[PDB]
Amino acid sequence: CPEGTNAYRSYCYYFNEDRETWVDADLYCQNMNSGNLVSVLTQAEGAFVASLIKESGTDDFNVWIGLHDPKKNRRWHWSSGSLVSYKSWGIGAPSSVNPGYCVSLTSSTGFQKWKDVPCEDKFSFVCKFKN
Repeated sequence: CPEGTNAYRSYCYYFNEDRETWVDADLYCQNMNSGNLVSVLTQAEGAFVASLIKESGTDDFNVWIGLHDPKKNRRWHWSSGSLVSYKSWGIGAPSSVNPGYCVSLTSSTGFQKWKDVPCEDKFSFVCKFKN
Protein backbone atom coordinates (compact mmCIF):
# COMPACT_ATOMS: atom_id res chain seq x y z
CA CYS A 1 0.00 0.00 0.00
CA PRO A 2 1.16 3.54 -0.77
CA GLU A 3 2.85 5.79 1.85
CA GLY A 4 0.39 7.17 4.34
CA THR A 5 -1.86 4.13 3.97
CA ASN A 6 -1.93 0.82 5.82
CA ALA A 7 -2.53 -2.67 4.62
CA TYR A 8 -4.99 -5.03 6.22
CA ARG A 9 -6.09 -8.30 4.58
CA SER A 10 -5.94 -7.31 0.91
CA TYR A 11 -6.97 -3.70 1.34
CA CYS A 12 -5.36 -0.38 2.12
CA TYR A 13 -6.81 2.02 4.65
CA TYR A 14 -6.11 5.51 5.80
CA PHE A 15 -7.48 8.02 8.24
CA ASN A 16 -7.99 11.53 6.88
CA GLU A 17 -8.24 14.29 9.45
CA ASP A 18 -10.13 16.48 6.94
CA ARG A 19 -13.61 17.10 8.24
CA GLU A 20 -16.20 16.61 5.48
CA THR A 21 -19.81 15.63 5.19
CA TRP A 22 -20.44 11.88 4.83
CA VAL A 23 -21.12 12.37 1.11
CA ASP A 24 -18.00 14.40 0.43
CA ALA A 25 -15.81 12.05 2.48
CA ASP A 26 -16.99 9.05 0.49
CA LEU A 27 -16.33 11.00 -2.75
CA TYR A 28 -12.87 11.80 -1.49
CA CYS A 29 -12.27 8.11 -1.03
CA GLN A 30 -13.58 7.36 -4.55
CA ASN A 31 -11.48 10.08 -6.21
CA MET A 32 -8.19 9.55 -4.51
CA ASN A 33 -8.04 5.80 -4.63
CA SER A 34 -11.21 4.48 -6.23
CA GLY A 35 -12.08 3.30 -2.76
CA ASN A 36 -14.96 4.27 -0.46
CA LEU A 37 -15.55 5.15 3.16
CA VAL A 38 -14.44 2.08 5.07
CA SER A 39 -16.76 -0.94 5.35
CA VAL A 40 -16.28 -2.80 8.61
CA LEU A 41 -17.18 -6.38 7.79
CA THR A 42 -15.78 -8.33 10.75
CA GLN A 43 -14.95 -7.69 14.39
CA ALA A 44 -11.25 -8.02 13.51
CA GLU A 45 -11.52 -5.40 10.78
CA GLY A 46 -13.25 -3.06 13.24
CA ALA A 47 -10.38 -3.59 15.65
CA PHE A 48 -7.87 -2.80 12.95
CA VAL A 49 -9.71 0.41 11.95
CA ALA A 50 -10.03 1.50 15.62
CA SER A 51 -6.30 1.07 16.08
CA LEU A 52 -5.55 2.92 12.87
CA ILE A 53 -7.55 5.94 14.09
CA LYS A 54 -6.00 5.86 17.57
CA GLU A 55 -2.48 5.69 16.20
CA SER A 56 -3.05 8.89 14.30
CA GLY A 57 -3.14 10.77 17.59
CA THR A 58 -6.42 12.41 16.71
CA ASP A 59 -8.57 14.01 19.43
CA ASP A 60 -11.63 13.80 17.16
CA PHE A 61 -14.84 12.45 18.68
CA ASN A 62 -16.51 11.07 15.54
CA VAL A 63 -15.00 9.45 12.46
CA TRP A 64 -17.13 8.58 9.38
CA ILE A 65 -17.49 5.06 8.17
CA GLY A 66 -19.36 3.99 5.02
CA LEU A 67 -22.69 2.92 6.58
CA HIS A 68 -25.79 4.96 5.81
CA ASP A 69 -29.56 4.65 5.61
CA PRO A 70 -30.27 5.96 2.07
CA LYS A 71 -34.07 5.58 2.29
CA LYS A 72 -34.38 6.82 5.90
CA ASN A 73 -36.15 3.63 6.84
CA ARG A 74 -33.37 2.21 8.95
CA ARG A 75 -32.17 -0.17 6.29
CA TRP A 76 -28.44 0.22 6.42
CA HIS A 77 -26.04 -0.16 3.48
CA TRP A 78 -22.31 0.19 2.98
CA SER A 79 -21.44 2.76 0.32
CA SER A 80 -19.05 0.21 -1.14
CA GLY A 81 -22.02 -2.12 -1.70
CA SER A 82 -20.68 -4.85 0.65
CA LEU A 83 -23.21 -6.87 2.64
CA VAL A 84 -23.64 -5.93 6.27
CA SER A 85 -21.99 -8.97 7.85
CA TYR A 86 -21.17 -7.21 11.12
CA LYS A 87 -22.78 -4.54 13.32
CA SER A 88 -21.30 -2.71 16.31
CA TRP A 89 -23.94 -0.20 17.46
CA GLY A 90 -23.23 1.69 20.66
CA ILE A 91 -25.79 2.09 23.44
CA GLY A 92 -29.01 3.54 22.09
CA ALA A 93 -28.04 3.41 18.44
CA PRO A 94 -29.44 3.48 15.91
CA SER A 95 -31.74 6.17 17.26
CA SER A 96 -35.41 5.81 16.39
CA VAL A 97 -36.11 9.06 18.18
CA ASN A 98 -33.50 11.36 16.69
CA PRO A 99 -32.46 9.25 13.70
CA GLY A 100 -29.23 10.11 11.96
CA TYR A 101 -28.82 8.52 8.53
CA CYS A 102 -25.03 8.20 8.45
CA VAL A 103 -22.74 6.39 10.80
CA SER A 104 -19.66 7.36 12.77
CA LEU A 105 -17.17 5.63 15.07
CA THR A 106 -17.15 7.31 18.51
CA SER A 107 -14.03 8.11 20.54
CA SER A 108 -16.06 7.45 23.69
CA THR A 109 -15.99 3.78 22.71
CA GLY A 110 -12.38 3.61 21.53
CA PHE A 111 -13.76 3.92 18.00
CA GLN A 112 -15.15 0.43 18.31
CA LYS A 113 -18.86 1.28 18.30
CA TRP A 114 -21.11 3.13 15.98
CA LYS A 115 -23.51 5.99 16.26
CA ASP A 116 -26.02 7.27 13.72
CA VAL A 117 -25.58 11.01 13.16
CA PRO A 118 -26.67 13.67 10.70
CA CYS A 119 -25.00 13.06 7.32
CA GLU A 120 -24.30 16.75 7.06
CA ASP A 121 -21.94 16.68 10.04
CA LYS A 122 -18.32 17.29 9.14
CA PHE A 123 -16.10 14.57 10.56
CA SER A 124 -12.77 13.04 9.71
CA PHE A 125 -12.97 9.68 7.94
CA VAL A 126 -11.32 6.45 7.02
CA CYS A 127 -11.08 5.26 3.39
CA LYS A 128 -10.64 1.65 2.26
CA PHE A 129 -9.42 0.68 -1.18
CA LYS A 130 -7.94 -2.21 -3.13
CA ASN A 131 -4.32 -1.76 -4.22
